[PDB]
Amino acid sequence: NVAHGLAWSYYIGYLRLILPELQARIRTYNQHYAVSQRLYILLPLDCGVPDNLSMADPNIRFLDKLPQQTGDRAGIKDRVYSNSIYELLENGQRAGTCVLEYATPLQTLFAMSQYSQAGFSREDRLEQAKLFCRTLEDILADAPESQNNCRLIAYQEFSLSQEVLRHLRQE
Amino acid sequence: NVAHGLAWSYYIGYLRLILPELQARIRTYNQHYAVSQRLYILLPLDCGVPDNLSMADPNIRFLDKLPQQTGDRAGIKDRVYSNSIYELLENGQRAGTCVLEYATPLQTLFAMSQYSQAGFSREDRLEQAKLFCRTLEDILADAPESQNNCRLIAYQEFSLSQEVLRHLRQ
Ligand SMILES: Nc1nc2c(ncn2[C@@H]2O[C@@H]3COP(=O)(O)O[C@H]4[C@@H](O)[C@H](n5cnc6c(=O)[nH]c(N)nc65)O[C@@H]4COP(=O)(O)O[C@H]3[C@H]2O)c(=O)[nH]1
Repeated sequence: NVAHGLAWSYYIGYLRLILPELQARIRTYNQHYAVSQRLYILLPLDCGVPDNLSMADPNIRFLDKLPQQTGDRAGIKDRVYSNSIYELLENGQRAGTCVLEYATPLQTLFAMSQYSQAGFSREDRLEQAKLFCRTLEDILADAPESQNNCRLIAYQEFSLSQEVLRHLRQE
Repeated sequence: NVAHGLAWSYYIGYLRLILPELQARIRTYNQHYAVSQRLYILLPLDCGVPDNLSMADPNIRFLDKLPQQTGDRAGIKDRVYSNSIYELLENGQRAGTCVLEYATPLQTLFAMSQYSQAGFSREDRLEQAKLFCRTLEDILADAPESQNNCRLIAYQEFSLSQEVLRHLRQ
């Protein structure tokens, strides 16, 4: 079972650290340059994770980078954590701005697919994706750092933008 | 068992992406500003991974940051990848300079030992450490990216400085 460890490292190595200081980073960018106060993580269950968000959906267009977050991490002095802000256009009109990004471990699960000495097969990507989404939301349920600082966007394959709009419109 | 997947994550999400551009980054630092041409990966099997190499061994001293590496990954525009270069003093005398860092997954295995939903338990974090290093060693052996662009340093506790210096000498 690979997805279990990837969900935990994703929380132990990233979410536990940037979420407590995310609200302050969004606040700092709003005063200098109306993004919502939440990190939205795309987790396609197909694990079709492209590197460019605009390449996946034309409606999803990059807006600007969040103020970097630094920190000494495992012998790396001032390791920079980067978060990208995106605006979502529907029918040529922007309807929401947010800090949007994919769940990178899913990209890793998709690539681990191809290799020979990977644990899981190439036909178990989907259940691994389903196992990652369940384990992450299980962790973020009992996680004291996730004080409604992020929301999980899980879907199966289409309009990605309006799935994103559905959640931000909720806020 | 979790140590197998995080060795694959360490290789797929980091090493396979930075090792190919490692020597070009060391050469840039060297000409514009005597750093080694390999990335040194400390692998403490105790799993006691501190955030500051400073404090684990005073002789290991942080001097400068390697030139950044950026790239678009998983929807983050130009994601920053940071590497730190250290000086290692031997009896008050600098003996080597290299890009030195810990294996972050080992720090995560230690942290997960505490959490209940994590598969392994406290007693198991040591076996996972050696298991992570083994898996990473097998992956690098068949890794086209690993043109010996990095060296793994496994050590069970003491002078970390010496353990590092032994390898750099060779
Ligand atoms: N959006 C975003 N997400 C982040 C960032 N840093 C970590 N994450 C997420 O958290 C996972 C685990 O991070 P890790 O514990 O540092 O475990 C990392 C770490 O050990 C190594 N690594 C990744 N990036 C860097 C880096 O910039 N510097 C160093 N020294 N190591 C890195 O590779 C492992 C796996 O990397 P990933 O596949 O990327 O998997 C990463 C990624 O999904 C970030 O700056 N931005």
